[PDB]
Amino acid sequence: PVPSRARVYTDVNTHRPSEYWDYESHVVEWGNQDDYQLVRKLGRGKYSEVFEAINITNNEKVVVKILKPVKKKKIKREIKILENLRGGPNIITLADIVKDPVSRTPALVFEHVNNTDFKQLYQTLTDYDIRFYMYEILKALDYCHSMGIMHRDVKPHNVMIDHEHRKLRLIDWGLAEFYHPGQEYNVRVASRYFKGPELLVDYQMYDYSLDMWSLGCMLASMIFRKEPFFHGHDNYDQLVRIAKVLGTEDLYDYIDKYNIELDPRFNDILGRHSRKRWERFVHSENQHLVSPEALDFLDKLLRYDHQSRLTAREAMEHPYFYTV
Amino acid sequence: GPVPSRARVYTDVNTHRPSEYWDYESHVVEWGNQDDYQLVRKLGRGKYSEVFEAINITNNEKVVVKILKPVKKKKIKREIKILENLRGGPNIITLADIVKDPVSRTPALVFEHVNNTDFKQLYQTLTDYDIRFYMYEILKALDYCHSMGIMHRDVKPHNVMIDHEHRKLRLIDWGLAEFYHPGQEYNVRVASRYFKGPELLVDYQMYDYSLDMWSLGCMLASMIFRKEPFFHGHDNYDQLVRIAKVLGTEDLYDYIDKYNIELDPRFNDILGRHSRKRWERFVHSENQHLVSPEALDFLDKLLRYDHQSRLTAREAMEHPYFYTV
Ligand SMILES: O=P(O)(O)O[C@H]1[C@H](OP(=O)(O)O)[C@@H](OP(=O)(O)O)[C@H](OP(=O)(O)O)[C@@H](OP(=O)(O)O)[C@H]1OP(=O)(O)O
Ligand SMILES: Nc1ncnc2c1ncn2[C@@H]1O[C@H](COP(=O)(O)OP(=O)(O)O)[C@@H](O)[C@H]1O
Ligand SMILES: Nc1ncnc2c1ncn2[C@@H]1O[C@H](COP(=O)(O)OP(=O)(O)O)[C@@H](O)[C@H]1O
Ligand SMILES: CCc1ccccc1-c1ccc(CN)cc1Cl
Ligand SMILES: CCc1ccccc1-c1ccc(CN)cc1Cl
Ligand SMILES: CCc1ccccc1-c1ccc(CN)cc1Cl
Ligand SMILES: [Mg+2]
Ligand SMILES: [Mg+2]
Ligand SMILES: [Mg+2]
Ligand SMILES: [Mg+2]
Ligand SMILES: [Mg+2]
Repeated sequence: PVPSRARVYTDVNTHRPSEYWDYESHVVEWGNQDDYQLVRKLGRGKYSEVFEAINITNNEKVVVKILKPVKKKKIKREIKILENLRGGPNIITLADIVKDPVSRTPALVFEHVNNTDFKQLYQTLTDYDIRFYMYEILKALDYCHSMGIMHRDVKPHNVMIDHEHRKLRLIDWGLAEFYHPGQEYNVRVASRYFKGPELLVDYQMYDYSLDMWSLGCMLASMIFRKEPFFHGHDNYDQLVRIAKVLGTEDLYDYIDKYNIELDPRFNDILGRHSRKRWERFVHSENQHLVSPEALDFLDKLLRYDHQSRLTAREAMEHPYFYTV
Repeated sequence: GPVPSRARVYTDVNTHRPSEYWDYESHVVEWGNQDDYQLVRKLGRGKYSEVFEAINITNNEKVVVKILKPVKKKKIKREIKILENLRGGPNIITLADIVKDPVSRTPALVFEHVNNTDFKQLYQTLTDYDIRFYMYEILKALDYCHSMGIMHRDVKPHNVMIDHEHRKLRLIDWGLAEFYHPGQEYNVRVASRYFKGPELLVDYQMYDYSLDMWSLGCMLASMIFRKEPFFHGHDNYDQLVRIAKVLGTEDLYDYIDKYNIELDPRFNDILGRHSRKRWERFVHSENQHLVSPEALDFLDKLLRYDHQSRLTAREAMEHPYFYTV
């Protein structure tokens, strides 16, 4: 395959000392759990059990993410990344790192966000509200990309939003990685519906632009009221769902440009598809959330060619956000 | 008999935890593979061990192998359990592995390597700021082990590794450390002579975490006054007389009366009568750059006969001596 590198913040980690990005060598100092009293279960994801808790030393409400048995390397990476980004705009704040004394179980302690329900937001959000939130996510992405980090798991479940206080926080940094120009990354990241074409065709030299694809999938689902937008039933099918909208001509153009070897499992399922106009997804139930600016912005994020997508900074300058 | 005492902080942490946490006799130790380690050179040799620098040949990383001398199996299990409980704590040495010699069956503890700066070479280069910085790093380790229900009981410069170039500090040698259980009577034959608190020297067995705060005070006094050790006893009885020559005998009798302590008759002819000395009397031209009103006030609050009257590690961290760190 042909090499590629990010168009923005390409060398931010190259110019920083090993202490910044070498998470394997990072020294983690675990706090005592006793400061925290667990209140109730909040969530339960792929590699954790999340609890609402009270820090009994200051009466402050927190969230305790009890980590499931995984590679110690992965826990160190999530901790190092959270420490590097701590205080960044709309980045969840890691407050403490604790281990259960008796069971020796790692747990991350975060600021509590009173998260408004996904299906609840889906119905009440206005055209201005969507623009405002997208802009808040873009602030978090431009910041972590500027700090030489790719989230690699951008999706609605990893975006906490307190509507009453208009607060948004990008969470779940467990799949996040440091960007190094020319590095070949694992493509088994992100959640199926939000996976970039680069991941599905097994192109390993990807960058921050992967996050911009995932963000495009989120915007399309909100404006069109179709969740998820690209509804694959497996990883191979996921690319077919993408091809049914963007077309197969631009898909072959993409794989030819990067000299990508397409897996033979795509032989009988990909077919031939024309590019669809974004205007075809507009209906009576969603027309109040769609506009020429929204469609133009969406078209600029949902591109096969990861180099052709808007960067988080270019996205912030788009006419879609002039009202925010 | 003697009046009972208990720690003012973290009193009941072990009482509220299951036996698995503090019952080290029942702890199941799993021995690793010795062949992963190749010994490089001798680093140290204490009362209980021969310590070697080693290479972990599976990852080319430097480690330290502490080969343990013939001692009670109970003591080895205790050190292993405490180290496992404290693993990952701030400035606590990390136990990386536990191994056995396949032939002699000698146990050995494998630790993270610290590139320890020579104490004599450190003694002259350290500034007032460096002393405050390293004292704060030791306090982080002590507040942590005390919060985990453990007393270190051997706090001294030789058990504090400092890699000065990286400003890295590790509290090591947990071989004498014990679990704190309120009301328990402990062996007073712990710590090294110069760092032994008055409770140990008057044979008051119901001591706690505050013993570590006295030892820390001895270390601070030796650094800011450039006098090592600060209390230079020639034996355990004389060690108390050295303390009494500084803190005075009036406060010593006040301490033993408060706890109804029976003073051993061997103190009859050696203790004498001594006035309390002002801390300002130990200030000289060679050490005045390391001394300040805040340093003397902090020192005065750690070096108290009454173990309950001493600052806890957490109160020490809030002291005006640490505002610049
Ligand atoms: O090193 P120095 O500054 O000279 O002082 C010390 C100190 O004496 P002072 O406190 O009276 O200055 C020690 O005496 P004590 O503290 O025990 O009373 C003495 O220790 P010894 O009693 O073991 O001699 C030690 O000697 P050394 O450094 O050899 O241990 C001696 O130093 P001098 O050797 O110069 O007297
Ligand atoms: N800071 C937080 N505030 C409120 N709820 C949270 C917070 N962090 C996580 N949660 C909840 O816990 C769930 C799982 O957390 P997450 O970090 O995504 O773990 P996982 O890696 O297992 O997906 C989230 O989807 C959310 O509902
Ligand atoms: N992690 C370490 N890194 C570097 N040197 C060490 C380390 N642990 C011990 N040493 C050296 O070995 C000596 C003896 O170690 P220690 O644990 O204190 O054993 P003992 O109980 O016999 O005193 C120390 O005083 C120090 O010089
Ligand atoms: C549906 C994607 C989206 C696009 C634009 C604005 C908000 C969102 C959004 C909706 C719900 C949730 C639920 N935690 C999270 C988010 Cl980020
Ligand atoms: C004779 C030294 C020793 C004492 C106790 C436990 C283990 C060891 C030990 C033996 C052999 C080797 C070589 N790979 C390495 C080690 Cl560390
Ligand atoms: C002399 C005690 C002290 C007080 C304040 C700061 C540093 C120290 C100190 C000096 C040397 C050594 C040797 N490993 C260790 C330590 Cl901890
Ligand atoms: Mg998640
Ligand atoms: Mg999270
Ligand atoms: Mg020692
Ligand atoms: Mg040790
Ligand atoms: Mg020992």
